[PDB]
Amino acid sequence: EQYLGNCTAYSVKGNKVVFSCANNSKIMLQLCSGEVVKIWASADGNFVRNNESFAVIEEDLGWKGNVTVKEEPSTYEIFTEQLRIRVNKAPFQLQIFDKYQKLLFSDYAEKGFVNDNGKIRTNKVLRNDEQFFGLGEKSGNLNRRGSAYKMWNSDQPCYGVNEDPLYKSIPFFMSSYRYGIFFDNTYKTEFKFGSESNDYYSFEAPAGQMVYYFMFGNDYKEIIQNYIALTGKPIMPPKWALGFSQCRGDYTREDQAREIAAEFRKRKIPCDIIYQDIGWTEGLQDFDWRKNNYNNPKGMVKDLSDMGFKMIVSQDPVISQANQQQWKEADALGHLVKDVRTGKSYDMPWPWGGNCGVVDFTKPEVADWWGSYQQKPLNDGVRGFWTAMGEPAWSNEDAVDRLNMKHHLGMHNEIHNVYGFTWDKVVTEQFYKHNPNKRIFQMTRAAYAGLQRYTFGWSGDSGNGSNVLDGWKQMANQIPVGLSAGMGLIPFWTCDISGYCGDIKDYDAMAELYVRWLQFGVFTPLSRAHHEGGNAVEPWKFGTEAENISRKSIELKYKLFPYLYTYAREAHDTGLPIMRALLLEYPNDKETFKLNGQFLVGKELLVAPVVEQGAVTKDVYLPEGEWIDFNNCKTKYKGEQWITVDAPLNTIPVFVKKGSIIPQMPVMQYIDEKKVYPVTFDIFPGNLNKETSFTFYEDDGESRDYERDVFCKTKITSKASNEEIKITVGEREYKGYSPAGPRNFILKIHASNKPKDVFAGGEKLKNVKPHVLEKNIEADFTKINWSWNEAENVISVRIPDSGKNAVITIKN
Ligand SMILES: OC[C@H]1O[C@H](OC[C@H]2O[C@H](OC[C@H]3O[C@H](O)[C@H](O)[C@@H](O)[C@@H]3O)[C@H](O)[C@@H](O)[C@@H]2O)[C@H](O)[C@@H](O)[C@@H]1O
Repeated sequence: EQYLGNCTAYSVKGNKVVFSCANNSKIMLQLCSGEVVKIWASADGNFVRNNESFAVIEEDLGWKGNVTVKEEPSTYEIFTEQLRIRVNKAPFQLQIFDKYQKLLFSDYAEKGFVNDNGKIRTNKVLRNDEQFFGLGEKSGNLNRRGSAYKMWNSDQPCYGVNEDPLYKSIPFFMSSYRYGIFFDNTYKTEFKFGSESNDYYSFEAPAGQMVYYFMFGNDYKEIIQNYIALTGKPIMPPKWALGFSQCRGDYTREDQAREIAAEFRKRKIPCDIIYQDIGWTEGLQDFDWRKNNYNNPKGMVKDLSDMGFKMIVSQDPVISQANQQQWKEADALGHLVKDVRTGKSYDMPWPWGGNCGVVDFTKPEVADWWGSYQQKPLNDGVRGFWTAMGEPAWSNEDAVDRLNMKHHLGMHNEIHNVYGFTWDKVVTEQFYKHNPNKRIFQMTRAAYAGLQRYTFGWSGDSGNGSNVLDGWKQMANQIPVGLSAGMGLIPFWTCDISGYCGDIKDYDAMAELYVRWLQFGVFTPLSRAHHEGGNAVEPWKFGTEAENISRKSIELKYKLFPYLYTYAREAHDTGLPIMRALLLEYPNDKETFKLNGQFLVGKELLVAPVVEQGAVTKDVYLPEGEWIDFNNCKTKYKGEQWITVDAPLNTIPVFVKKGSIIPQMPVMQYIDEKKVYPVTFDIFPGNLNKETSFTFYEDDGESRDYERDVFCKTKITSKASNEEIKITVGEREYKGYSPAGPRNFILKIHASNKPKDVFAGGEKLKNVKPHVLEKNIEADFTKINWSWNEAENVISVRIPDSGKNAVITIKN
């Protein structure tokens, strides 16, 4: 095996510096910004790759001018505003320090880059206290330190608590030393975080180029901001995607869709999306509504739409050979992935429809061809897709025959991990082309880094297939799977609520596990119940107790829509997931590295779902601050401690941070059932002299105008001083979208005692009964008054949403 060895010279080309080392080897450092360094180590010095990055869309992160290199007798030095770089000459070693000269990131000995006949590896010093997070949608504990992980998009049904690899490959990790690494290679990469030795960690590939990006941040938020500068801002879903969604393996019929739609509405269980699974289509993959299964598909979609339901349909990436018309068409056009042994279309087995052709979404002409096929259901009013089985399915590491696949852009060993990625990109591109100024809904199984530009995600076929009742630990692991997916830029994520696997032979016995799965599930952005085949898992199937609890779980998510939607926008702007590992908000608190049983939803809410069988309590770690029970709003706790709370079956432990302001809407059966509604702001005043706020984001929820910053925002501020609370409703920040109106705001200030008076500006407001404050809340927009509820300990202040600044002063 070959190392860089001694560096004899350097050359600068603008923001790029190339160091020449032993036997034609070279290494480039490229300053994308003061914080982000592109590093390319090359065994032969040529700096070419078979394919340019599929993930990186921007390398200019604002670096100005040339890289300045200072030569010393035994080292070279490069300074940026945030970094100090030391390059040892003999032998080549790269070391990166922060501006205070603390070491962040160092090559291990002489083995910083290792080449062995095309196998490429990077070895880095591993510090005793260095922890690691990320690598996308992967199982096990949040903290990756001590374990090894592989990138090979795999199809592992009913996967275990530690199964790896899974369906997606996002080679972006973060270190507790406050940098991220994105290893910009699509082959079967492997990451070993001290799993081989305590002295070093490594990342490697069997082929391709050693190209990786070092992304410094002063915290994890900055690292993620740097990552989306490189790989793109997340697209937002249509607003209605943040409701509740329902699926089943057999959701492939008009009669059943009509039956289920009616049942949801009759039982007043809110729901926005009815999915259809893969059997909806006449064959793989013609996008024709199966004739026996749908009498009037247009009518169905419209009738469901009139009831507030949107429909999302499945697609697989293959054409069945039995689908003779489409297969022959595809094969004759050269649109199928080839077999290098024959030069002909690769002959792929598939679990349904017989052997198939794998559609080559890396071939440019395939895009418009697929686009025209997939548009058919969209012309009937379907709102998007779930793209399943793009690993491709049935192509795990041991299925070595797949390596014979030859795609337009390369061989399968290179293209496997971007097969689904390039498919998903086509789906979204073609959607944009044929459906003007509309947000796509796409939710995918297989993916690569950068997916956030095109698609959302779900965690595939989870749960226990031998006995559905034994899936508790698998359900529990969906917490860190989802948080890790979030850190890998899947902010719009869900899992199969109930799991995918296991026949439900006894609905009474399954009720507890279902209820807990849904309680967790409603705090995932794309909350979707689904199950294999004919195993019905709608929220009323588990008896009345479970139904009532599940209705309430779902109702809580709907009430929180304006809160959640504000964080959906924040995902677009900053890359931060809605579901946040506590470490993202409390990076200095090392206890957060251990937390696999709880998470933040945005910044204000801490959710700690019960995921243990028979449990009626929950252990919860509270980070810095003070924390209030969001269910009752009365019980308060000090931060930086472990507590145990009562958590019976009907209860989700949720806490609100003291100081928070939470926008909410009334219960509705689907998003926008009421196109205009009063917005309540639940305000939990912070400590004396501490100003807090929430910026309530709104936009049209459907178009791409938000990508051009067409929206409005309303900032609500709270600040307590001596026997006084000031609540400010900020002047509406108008950027080309006017909110639904006219409407009222209700400021709901949580307080121990009824105050003396409440003022709006200089003017004293009228105290009235709760009933009077509530009267004509959706019809009269001229009343400004306040009320007290002693039972709830809440001051309500009614005020029209005029769009103007208003200062509400509460005299304690
Ligand atoms: O011809 C056999 C069969 O074909 C269709 O059903 C296929 C299949 O559909 C569901 O499973 C699809 C499944 O794909 C991946 O695993 C995803 O990850 C899952 O989310 C997704 O549900 C169903 O669950 C299976 O039971 C079913 O075999 C027709 O619909 C069938 O009528 C027909 O028998």
